[PDB]
Amino acid sequence: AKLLQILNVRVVGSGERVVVLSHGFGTDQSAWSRVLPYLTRDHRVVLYDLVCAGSVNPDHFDFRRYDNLDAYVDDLLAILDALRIPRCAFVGHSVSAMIGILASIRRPDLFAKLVLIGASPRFLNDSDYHGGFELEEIQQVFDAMGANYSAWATGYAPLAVGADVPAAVQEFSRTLFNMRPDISLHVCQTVFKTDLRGVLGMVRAPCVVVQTTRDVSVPASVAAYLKAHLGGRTTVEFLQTEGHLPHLSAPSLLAQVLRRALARY
Repeated sequence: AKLLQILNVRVVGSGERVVVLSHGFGTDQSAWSRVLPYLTRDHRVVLYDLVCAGSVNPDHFDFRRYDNLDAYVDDLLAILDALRIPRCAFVGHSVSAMIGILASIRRPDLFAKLVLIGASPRFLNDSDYHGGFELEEIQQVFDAMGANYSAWATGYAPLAVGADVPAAVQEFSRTLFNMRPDISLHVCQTVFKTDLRGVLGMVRAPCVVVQTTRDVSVPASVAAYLKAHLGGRTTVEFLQTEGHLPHLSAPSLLAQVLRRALARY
């Protein structure tokens, strides 16, 4: 109830098919603005901001509590329980794909289908596992975020967008610059400590994994890994463009995939 206000929860559209849109690091729910009109004639859509979003009052960010992703899952579940929603599809970008996987295991009754964008179960490399990052690399990232957050964000935004789409770079930069730098660092530390590989088989919901042709944070082999290990009926759907943020850089193309994936569940 209190969360509904604090996390800027909005319910738009209408339908018996309920869809939750959950954003990634460095954005807020406004990242969904261009795909949203493709969904609301057909679906009741629930949008909210993660507690770490710059659009949320940062004095709500309890560093102790949000030490791991279970606390973010708690928020999501509390929002849906407050709205009295018994069943939904969930679309999660980046860290929200991890949140969605965890939430679908905690409450399989509630999650009829997952759509995972910019998604990985583990960003750090391991033996025989290509996550895309090494420890020394993320250590330098963490130092850059502390030493000069604004310069770090300025350099990261075009790499995340990938394609040369200046409006998307400007928009992603806007919301990165809006995050409090200590909260940004903390979220990044939490995500890089997360490893969901062992629990993927506990997911029972059908899942669509969205793969773009290059993602700076998600190697091409990760989608096949998710398809091989997720416990529900899983497909990989391919976008014919690149980037980590296709909802910003190619929203009309992404919307095609979302309309198909959210048709029946």
